[PDB]
Amino acid sequence: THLDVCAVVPAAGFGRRMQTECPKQYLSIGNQTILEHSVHALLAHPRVKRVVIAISPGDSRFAQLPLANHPQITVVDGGDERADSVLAGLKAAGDAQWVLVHDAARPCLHQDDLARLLALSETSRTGGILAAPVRDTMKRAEPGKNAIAHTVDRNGLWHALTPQFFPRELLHDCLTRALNEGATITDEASALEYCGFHPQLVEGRADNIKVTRPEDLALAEFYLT
Amino acid sequence: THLDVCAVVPAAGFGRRMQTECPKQYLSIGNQTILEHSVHALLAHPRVKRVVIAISPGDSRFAQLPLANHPQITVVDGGDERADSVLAGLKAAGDAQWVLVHDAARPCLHQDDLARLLALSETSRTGGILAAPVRDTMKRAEPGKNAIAHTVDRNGLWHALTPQFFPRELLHDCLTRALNEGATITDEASALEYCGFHPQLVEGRADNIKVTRPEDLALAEFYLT
Ligand SMILES: C[C@](O)(CO)[C@H](O)COP(=O)(O)OP(=O)(O)OC[C@H]1O[C@@H](n2ccc(N)nc2=O)[C@H](O)[C@@H]1O
Ligand SMILES: C[C@](O)(CO)[C@H](O)COP(=O)(O)OP(=O)(O)OC[C@H]1O[C@@H](n2ccc(N)nc2=O)[C@H](O)[C@@H]1O
Ligand SMILES: [Mg+2]
Ligand SMILES: [Mg+2]
Repeated sequence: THLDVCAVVPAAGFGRRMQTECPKQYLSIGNQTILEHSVHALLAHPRVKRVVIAISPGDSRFAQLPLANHPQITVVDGGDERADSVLAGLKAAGDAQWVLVHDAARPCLHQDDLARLLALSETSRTGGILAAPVRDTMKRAEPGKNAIAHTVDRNGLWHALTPQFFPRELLHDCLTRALNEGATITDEASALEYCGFHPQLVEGRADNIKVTRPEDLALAEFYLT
Repeated sequence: THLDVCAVVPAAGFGRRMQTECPKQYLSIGNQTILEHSVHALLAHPRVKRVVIAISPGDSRFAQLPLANHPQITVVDGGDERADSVLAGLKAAGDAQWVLVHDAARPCLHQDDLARLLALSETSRTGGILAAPVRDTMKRAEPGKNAIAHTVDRNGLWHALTPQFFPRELLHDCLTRALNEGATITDEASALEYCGFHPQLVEGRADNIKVTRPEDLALAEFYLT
């Protein structure tokens, strides 16, 4: 039972950066929706016993997918921001000791990256995330201007990706505390950070992209080909 | 003569992150090398009168390209690091008032992005660069560990791309000074920054990628399709 993992997939975003009245997670690549691609990647690993998917209360396309009746899938309503949807998913996680949180919008997840992340439960007490090294020179803009303030050192700088793997109750409590104290939480690692922890960085493939913009769809298809 | 622009293309990298004994800039996409794609993008704009390409002293494939005999192209030897190759190119720029520096490895440059960058000479005294907003949550790693120190705010954070457009002598002098004082210079904007300036950020397409890794080739082809 120690190895059992519960997954949480925040998929309640309206994605108004997609322009289309059709959510990005519901767009299709091959014979499946982006959401299904993401969920099947998690279900592909033996340890992932359950997947909790958080959707919008006004979401009516989920019930029309094969996942709707899957014995390992549980559906709950998400919240205003990603962190809220993730929290609602965590509350239905169960007794699982460890939780995997993965964006519905990242359908290109490979099994090797996933297995390497999952190994953290046997070598870590706080958990970690998949991540990709920064390549371009990075620039910090001036507060209210489109001019360069200074360069941000790309060395030691990483792109946070998902899944993000953490002990269930610890993540639950850190996220609740951060949100209650009105902190800025853009991922799960951010919640552990707010509570004083420092999650591990597990290098994953950079082709594990997030589909948010219209063009992202085409690119995601390319990678899945 | 005020509008005349000289371009500098650093292409002296051995690219040992490509694995192949064949430099990334010399790989082919369609009926052309990556280098030719990059150079033609600059030559496509009327203002770009000359292009100085910096290559490795041991580079023997350049002379076998059609660009070798192009009336607008000048070839010089590059240096140990990118900043050195760029400096050598600048010394052969001529009397051009403004210089455009573009990585040989970024063949997906679009004309609209280029024209918007070039407009800076009529609205700026210091210049600017093409850049793309950061999307993922960013993480700063701990000095000697693969653990997260803290999150780096993605708001106001940009991916520096190229071309980078600056007054010729100013760039020349700032780069010389920075290099002499042993500063870290990963792009041209960094040199103006070292001398106290703050270049403008011009949003460009994120598909204007840099080909450094083996897989980058395939992706670049996709974008050029
Ligand atoms: C977690 C990271 O991938 C780490 O780089 C990013 O911080 C996510 O950044 P992001 O701006 O939150 O990205 P988005 O594409 O808007 O959202 C990622 C996932 O959160 C979900 N989401 C977003 C807002 C919301 N109220 N409920 C949600 O369930 C989206 O449906 C999507 O599957
Ligand atoms: C300028 C930026 O694109 C801004 O994001 C990056 O800072 C460049 O970062 P980078 O690590 O320098 O990237 P690379 O792919 O190794 O180099 C970009 C360009 O510099 C050239 N280059 C590199 C090293 C060297 N001694 N001479 C060169 O002329 C390469 O040939 C390539 O066309
Ligand atoms: Mg959002
Ligand atoms: Mg280099």
